[PDB]
Formats: sequence, C-alpha cells, structure tokens
Amino acid sequence: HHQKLSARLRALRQRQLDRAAAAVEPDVVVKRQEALAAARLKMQEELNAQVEKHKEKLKQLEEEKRRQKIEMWDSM
Repeated sequence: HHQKLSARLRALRQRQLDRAAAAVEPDVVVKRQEALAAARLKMQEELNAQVEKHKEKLKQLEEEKRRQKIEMWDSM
C-alpha cells in the first residue's frame, strides 16, 4: 500500500527538517557554545602547562650554562 510508503517518507522528512531546525533553537545554541568554550578551556590550560614547562627548561639550561663558565675558571 502506497499510503504506507508515503507516510513513512512524510514522517522521515519532518524528522529531518526538525533535526535541521534544531541547531538554531536557543538551548542548542547555548550548548554548542558551552561545548566550544569547554574545548577551548581544555586547550588553554594545556598550552599554559606547556608554556611553563618550556620556561622551566630555559632556566635549567641557563643555569647549566653558568655551571660551564664557572667550571672553566675553577680548573685554571
């Protein structure tokens, strides 16, 4: 029966359309923004973790450089 085929497509269509319209419902908008803000923050803390690890490395390395110069006078 054809009306059973049509009804099925009709129902799928409203569903799809409603899914498409859902992206710009206010609640969806906010959750999308919350999601993106959350991923951002995750990354910001990780960038910052790295920044500080590298800065620490710098100071270690700068001290290793001081050691070497000092070592140089104190063998002389």
